[PDB]
Amino acid sequence: NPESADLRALAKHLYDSYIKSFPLTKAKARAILTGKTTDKSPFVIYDMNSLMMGEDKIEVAIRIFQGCQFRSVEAVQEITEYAKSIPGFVNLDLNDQVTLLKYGVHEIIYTMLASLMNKDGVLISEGQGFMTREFLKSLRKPFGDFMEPKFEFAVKFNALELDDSDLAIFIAVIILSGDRPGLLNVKPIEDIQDNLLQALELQLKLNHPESSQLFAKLLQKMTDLRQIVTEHVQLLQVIKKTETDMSLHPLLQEIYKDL
Amino acid sequence: ESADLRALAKHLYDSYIKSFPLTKAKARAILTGKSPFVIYDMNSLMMGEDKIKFKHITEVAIRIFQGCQFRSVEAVQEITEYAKSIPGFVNLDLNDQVTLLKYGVHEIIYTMLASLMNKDGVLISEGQGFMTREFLKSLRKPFGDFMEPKFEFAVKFNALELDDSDLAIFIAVIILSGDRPGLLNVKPIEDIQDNLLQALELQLKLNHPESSQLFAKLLQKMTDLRQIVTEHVQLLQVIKKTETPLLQEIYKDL
Ligand SMILES: C#CCOc1ccc(/C=C2\SC(=S)NC2=O)cc1
Ligand SMILES: C#CCOc1ccc(/C=C2\SC(=S)NC2=O)cc1
Repeated sequence: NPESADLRALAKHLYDSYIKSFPLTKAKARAILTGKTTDKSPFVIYDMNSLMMGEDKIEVAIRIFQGCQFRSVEAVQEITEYAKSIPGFVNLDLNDQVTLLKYGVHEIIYTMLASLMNKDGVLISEGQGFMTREFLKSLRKPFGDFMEPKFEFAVKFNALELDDSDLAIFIAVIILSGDRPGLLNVKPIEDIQDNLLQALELQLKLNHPESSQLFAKLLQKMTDLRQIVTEHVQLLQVIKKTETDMSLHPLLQEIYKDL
Repeated sequence: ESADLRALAKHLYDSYIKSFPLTKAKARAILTGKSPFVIYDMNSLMMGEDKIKFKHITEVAIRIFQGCQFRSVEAVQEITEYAKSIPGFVNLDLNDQVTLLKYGVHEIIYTMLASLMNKDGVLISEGQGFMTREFLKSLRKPFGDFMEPKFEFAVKFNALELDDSDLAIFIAVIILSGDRPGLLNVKPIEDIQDNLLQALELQLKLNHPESSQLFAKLLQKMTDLRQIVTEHVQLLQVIKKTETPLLQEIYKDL
C-alpha cells in the first residue's frame, strides 16, 4: 500500500468532517426509515389531517414550499462548512470558491436528499417527520411536480447502496469541478479533484469489492444530477411568475442567478 | 519516561512543519534579511494588489478587514490538520473535537500571528508582503483599532523568544483545553493535555536552560490571549453594525 495510504487518510479526513458538518447522516436516516428502533420512528404525513396533526411536533402548498427553502438554506450552510474542510479548497481563488459552491450546492443537496428518501416518501424535520411521495404529488400542480424528479433519481441512486464514507468523497468531487462556468484558475481545481477522484476510486474498491465498476456508475450519476438541477431552475422560473407574492431566499437567489 | 516526552515533542514539531507553511523561523528570516513587498500607505497598497497575489484583492479599510478573516479561515484549516496529528485527538468524541477547535482557533491564530509580527508591522501573503503597523492604525474607525491589540500582545509574547519546536507543543496545549464550554468528556482531554504540558515543560527546560521559569510565563500568556480573543469578538459585532451573499457564508466565523 504505497501512495494508497495517503488516499486512505484523505478518505478518513473527509468522512470525519462529513459527520461533523451534516447532522442527519444516511446511517441515521436508514435506521429511521427501516425500523431499527421504537424511539426513532417518524410521524408520517400523507394527507391534510396528518399534516395538521403533525404540525405540533415540527396556504398549505406555500407553507411546505417555504419549509423546503429554509431546509435548503441550512443545507447550503452545511455544504459550505464541509467545503471549507476539503484540503486545498480555501487555498483557491476566492471567486473560484464562490463559483464552485454556486454550481455544486444543489447537485449535492439532491444527492444527500436521496439519503432521506425511499420510493414512498422523504424524511423531514431532522427525521421527526416523513412526508409521503403521493402527498407531495397531490399538492396543487405547480408545486406537485417539484419532488418527483428527486424521487426518481433517489430510487435509481440509492440502488448503488453507498454509505456516508462514500458520499463524503463523492460530494467533495462534485464541489471541485473544473468545468464550472466562470472559473478563473481551473488547473488547481482539477488537481484537487484528481486527488479526490483517486481517493473515491480506492474507497469504492475497498468498501464495495463486489460492485464491478461502481466508480464508473457513480460518476455517471452526475449526469442525472445535472438534469435534475436544470428542471428545478425551470420550475422555479414558473413559480416566480404564477406567485408574485412569494419570496425567494437571497442566498438561493444568488445561487440560481444567471445559472 | 522523558524519552516519551521527547518523542512527542519531535512528532508535534514534524507535524507543525507539515501543517504551517510560514514558520516562525521563515518569517523571522524575512523580518531580518534573506525581500517582502512593503505596504506602508494607500498608494503602496494599490501597487501591492497590482504586482503580488493576495486574498484581500476583491472602501479600502473594509477590504483590509475582510482579508484578515479570509486568512483566518485558511488558518483554521491548517490548525485543523495539525490538531488531527496530536496523539489521542482523533480518538476523542467528535463533538468534543469540534468544540475544542471552535474555541481554540482564535487563541492559536493570534499566537501564531505573533510569529509574523514585529513592533512595526505584520507579514502577509505567505511572507510575500509586509503591511506596516502605522498603515493599519491610519485606517478609519473602527478598523484602525482592530490590529493594535494584536501587536501589543505580539511584542510581549515575542519577548519570550520561543521557536517553532516550542510553539508546536504550546499550540497543542491550547487545543486540549478541558474548560471549553459544552465538552462531553473532559477526562481524556485533560489527560492528553497533562501529557502535552509535561512535554512542553521538558522542551522549554532543554531548549532554554538560561530562562528559569519560562514555562510559567508562557502559561501566564494565556490570560492575555483570552483577553485578546474576548475583546476581538466585541469589535466583530460592532463590525456587523457597519457593513451592510454566497461569499458571506464562507466567512461565517473568524
Ligand atoms: C413541494 C415541495 C418540497 O417538498 C419538501 C420536501 C422536503 C422538505 C423538508 C423539510 S420540511 C421541514 S420542517 N424540515 C425538512 O427538512 C420540505 C418540503
Ligand atoms: C485591519 C485589519 C486587517 O489587517 C490584516 C492583518 C493580517 C492579514 C493577513 C494576511 S492578508 C494576506 S493576502 N495574507 C495574510 O496573511 C490581513 C489583514
